[PDB]
Amino acid sequence: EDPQLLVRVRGGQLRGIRLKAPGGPVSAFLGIPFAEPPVGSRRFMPPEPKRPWSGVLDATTFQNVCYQYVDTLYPGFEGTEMWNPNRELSEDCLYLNVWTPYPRPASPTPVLIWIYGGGFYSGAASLDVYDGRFLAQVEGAVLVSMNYRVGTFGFLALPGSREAPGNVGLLDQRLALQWVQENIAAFGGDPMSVTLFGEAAGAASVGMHILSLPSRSLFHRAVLQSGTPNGPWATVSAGEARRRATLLARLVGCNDTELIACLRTRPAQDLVDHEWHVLPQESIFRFSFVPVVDGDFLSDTPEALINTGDFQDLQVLVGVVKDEGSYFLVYGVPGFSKDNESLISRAQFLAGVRIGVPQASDLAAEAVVLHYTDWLHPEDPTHLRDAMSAVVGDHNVVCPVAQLAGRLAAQGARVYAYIFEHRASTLTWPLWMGVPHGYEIEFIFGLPLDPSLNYTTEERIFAQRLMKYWTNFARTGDPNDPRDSKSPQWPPYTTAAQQYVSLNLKPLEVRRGLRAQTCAFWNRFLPKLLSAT
Amino acid sequence: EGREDPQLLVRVRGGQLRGIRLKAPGGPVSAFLGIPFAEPPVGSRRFMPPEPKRPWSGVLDATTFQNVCYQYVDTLYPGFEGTEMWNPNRELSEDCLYLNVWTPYPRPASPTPVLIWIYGGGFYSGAASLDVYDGRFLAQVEGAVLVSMNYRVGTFGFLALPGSREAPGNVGLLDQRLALQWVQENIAAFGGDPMSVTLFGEAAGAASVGMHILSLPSRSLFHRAVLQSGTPNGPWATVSAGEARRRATLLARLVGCNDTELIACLRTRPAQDLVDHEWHVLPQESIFRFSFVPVVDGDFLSDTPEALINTGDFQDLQVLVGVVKDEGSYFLVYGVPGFSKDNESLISRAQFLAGVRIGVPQASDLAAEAVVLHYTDWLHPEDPTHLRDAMSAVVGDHNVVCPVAQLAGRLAAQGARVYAYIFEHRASTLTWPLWMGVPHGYEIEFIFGLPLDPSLNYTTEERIFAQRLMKYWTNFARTGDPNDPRDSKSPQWPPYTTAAQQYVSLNLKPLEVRRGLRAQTCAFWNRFLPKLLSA
Ligand SMILES: *[C@@H]1O[C@H](CO[C@@H]2O[C@@H](C)[C@@H](O)[C@@H](O)[C@@H]2O)[C@@H](O)[C@H](O)[C@H]1NC(C)=O
Ligand SMILES: *[C@@H]1O[C@H](CO)[C@@H](O)[C@H](O)[C@H]1NC(C)=O
Ligand SMILES: CC(=O)SCC[N+](C)(C)C
Ligand SMILES: CC(=O)SCC[N+](C)(C)C
Ligand SMILES: CC(=O)SCC[N+](C)(C)C
Ligand SMILES: CC(=O)SCC[N+](C)(C)C
Ligand SMILES: CC(=O)SCC[N+](C)(C)C
Repeated sequence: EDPQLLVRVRGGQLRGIRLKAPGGPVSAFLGIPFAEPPVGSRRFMPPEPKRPWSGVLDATTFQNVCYQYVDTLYPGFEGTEMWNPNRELSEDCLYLNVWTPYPRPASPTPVLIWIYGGGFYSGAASLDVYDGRFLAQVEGAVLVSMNYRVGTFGFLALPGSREAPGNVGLLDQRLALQWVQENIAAFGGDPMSVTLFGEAAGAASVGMHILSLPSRSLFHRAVLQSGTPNGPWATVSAGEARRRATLLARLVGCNDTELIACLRTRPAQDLVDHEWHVLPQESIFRFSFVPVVDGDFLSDTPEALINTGDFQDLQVLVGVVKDEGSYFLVYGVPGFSKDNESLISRAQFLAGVRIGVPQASDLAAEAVVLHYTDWLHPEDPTHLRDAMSAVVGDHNVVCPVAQLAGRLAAQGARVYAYIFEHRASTLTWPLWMGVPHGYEIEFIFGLPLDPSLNYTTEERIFAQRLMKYWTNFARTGDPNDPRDSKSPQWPPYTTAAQQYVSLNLKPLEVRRGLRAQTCAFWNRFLPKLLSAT
Repeated sequence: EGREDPQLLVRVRGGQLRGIRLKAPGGPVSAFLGIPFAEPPVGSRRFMPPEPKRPWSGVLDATTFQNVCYQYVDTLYPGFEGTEMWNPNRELSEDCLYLNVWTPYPRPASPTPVLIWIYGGGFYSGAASLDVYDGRFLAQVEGAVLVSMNYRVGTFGFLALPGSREAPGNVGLLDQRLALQWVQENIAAFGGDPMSVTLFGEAAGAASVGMHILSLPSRSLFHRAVLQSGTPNGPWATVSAGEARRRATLLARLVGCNDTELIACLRTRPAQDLVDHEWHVLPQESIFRFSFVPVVDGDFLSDTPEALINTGDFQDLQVLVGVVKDEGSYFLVYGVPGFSKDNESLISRAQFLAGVRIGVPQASDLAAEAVVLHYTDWLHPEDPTHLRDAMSAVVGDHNVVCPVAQLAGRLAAQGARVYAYIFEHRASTLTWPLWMGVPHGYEIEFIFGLPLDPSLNYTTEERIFAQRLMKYWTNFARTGDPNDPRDSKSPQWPPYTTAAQQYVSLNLKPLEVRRGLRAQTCAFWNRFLPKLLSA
């Protein structure tokens, strides 16, 4: 019995497992329950705290993945399968994972809490790219990650109902945050220094905790990688959530109480089978069951909340990858595939814009096409393919990020911004997709430090830099190395200078203006257009 | 005759003329100035098409410039060369339909290609007698026969009650056409070749050239065309029949006046009364807009210039078109609060938004916002230097650059041989402030070769630059190709096409080929704003 692997938390005793990182051992406590299983009558309901347990709970293995849609586009292909569930699916999935140094920290250590993405319809804390051991071992970090409910199970809402009030997957996340405040000190973690970080829907989730008062007492800093609470996909209105839940019920053969009661009888896969059938248009980067503007978790729209919020005591790190949109094009836009160059016609570009900007009117779509066409090369398939990616990336991630960065800065927050421009040497998606959505994560988590994974020496050195920025941010709210001189420093993002950095194999380079002209199109003009028309 | 210079006596259809020997720097040229080409359009003839001049008896003295057509005279900056150089330099009169001819001295012995100049001035002003339109350098140095005519401007040239007999519209264009007919019949008497006539003009003169391209009876009267900083299409060069009628009717009311009865009453008014009220009829507070301009009458213009350039067959056409670096800047001090020639005109964002309503006067609120958003530098949205320069760009692009881009594209797509330039040299002697850059009109003095006159104080490099330009323009006149058929060593000027969109920089440096005439921004003005308009 290794006493470093025995911890007493409020619910009882746990036994962890010693894992081997390249530089040495780490302690892992995996599959720790933070809620009562949300099964049976508890489906669609807020999470309840986990009851205490007898004896020593085995926390040596990852628990089940929350029940979800499994991707089938490219069976056996690593680029898609690396995101698919890697443990059995179950509604009984409300567990979290903690990595710490071995031996455990002698003094209170800054905590990083990871919230995974997956469109609010997928994801798991057990994926290889979210492996917290490198950060634990190399940077001495205490790293936590939780499973939260996704799809109908996490986000189906009949707003105003007792039995399906909405946003319960976010409440799962919050309960895990409360768990950390109550228990993380037992692992050597510092509850007075907690940094949330996440990517895509996970980043949107972090943003929602920034915008919801009860969460604000549970953390001190935030990192939003490639996602935001504002923007076209992260939230729905109460009316649209109700429509979707009501249509789904209809499709599976089902007064809110009666409707929700019948949905609770349905096998989990019956719900998932119809998950994608309730979206209002044919689209990409759109997800059926997402956080809802309920007037409770979210007191108003994220747009409203970011415009009027006071963010003076907040430090935030935000950014994007170079090719945010490319991934999504193979899931809906004719002409696109991983298995060829996806050189498209102008006709295919105009068709794709309707799918990539599915809420756009004819005129708005026309403006998108006119803005993104290179009028020197208006029919060039390479330009048109790359423009399609840009439209989807900018509409869904880059311009929402720019908007958030600007508002948070204007309203007193300390903001740092980046663009991530390095394509992993071992990437299995084609060259044309560039640096796609999701492919900074393996570097931030430090995977290239494992020589068995076949990254280059330069990628290992780059990962070590990134882990340092992130953990320095965790320690101080400033990603710069506190001892260590050398220009260039990473300056805060401001509305005046709009400074951000490129994260690639070259030294930090400071740039100004995050797609400034194009995001003015999306953030200023298109709103004026559809409010008038 | 008997004691006079025998090399200056010429007969035309209306009778005998006596010209004058002028000194150009390289030698003598012949000038026949103030030749009448129409009956004076006075009295009962006001607003009416021109009638051919009746023959005269004896020798007509053609040694001086004739009257300038009655027009508004700029008072913005009294005494200032930058404005006064465009003001009338002879007596204002409605008796003004005269033309000028310059030729080598002695006159050429074999038929010589002819260049015909049509001046600009917003269709409300201008004169063929201005110093910058002096044909002596082209005639002396390039051996050109150069012709320039006065044409009626303002109400006198362009007031229309469409469908009426007494004020049918477009009479200033008909004045131009009659001068072109005069050249066909008479220019051989001077050694000019009626089978090689090239029209060239700037601003409204360029617009006029374009309307001759688009009007059937003009097409037999010339062979090639040059449009400098102006087009027949675009927001200022034409009005609809209904708008012309509205303006004519309002003007009549303002001066105290059934179309016959209305026009009869307008014919009783002093010319100056019409001039004094002509600015009062524009529908908005605006710049780069003019009250009395060509009308889409279904006659001279059978359809809008837009329609005609979209459907026309221009296979037999060769055209040279282009713009200066700062088309808009001039106009800002005539209407946009915050702008002046006597300070740097650094403006606020508020003054930029206000300016956009004045510079894009027909724009709805949404379109104006589209413009502001496009032209704002979102890295420096409040910087007064960028805002000033953006105000200029808005007005230049909207009114000249994007209309030219549109014209060059349609013409090339529909069979024309098109050559395109941007002129980027600022005259060393320019009296307008530096912030205005290379303003509208300030290429002309170089095309006409004024720097060849040492008394004018241009630089040596400016002289060499002028000589190149005159070569380009005259080579184009001669052959439909501005390139020298000898000189393969000099860089070549490629035709503008829709595929490659090539055009050249005209400056002190050897020709540089560039691609795309404001391609992205002109997509906004020419493809997006029109689609917005439809709803
Ligand atoms: C630039 O000038 C604009 C026009 O005002 C005229 O010129 C200036 C220099 C004054 O002498 C004034 O009396 C004239 O009427 C002004 O609107 C503008 O404010 C001036 N720019 C600045 C701030 O110096
Ligand atoms: C040319 O320069 C001289 C000498 O300074 C000056 O007197 C004359 O007025 C200038 N000529 C012109 C055309 O301005
Ligand atoms: C199951 C997986 O994560 S695939 C491994 C891809 N990686 C080593 C480049 C992150
Ligand atoms: C709890 C564990 O260690 S699972 C195996 C994870 N690995 C594939 C990244 C090594
Ligand atoms: C494209 C998607 O929405 S899922 C892919 C996995 N990821 C989002 C977590 C990176
Ligand atoms: C009356 C005039 O033309 S003054 C301008 C003279 N300049 C064009 C040679 C500078
Ligand atoms: C409407 C005007 O711009 S008048 C200025 C003189 N110019 C046009 C002939 C150069």
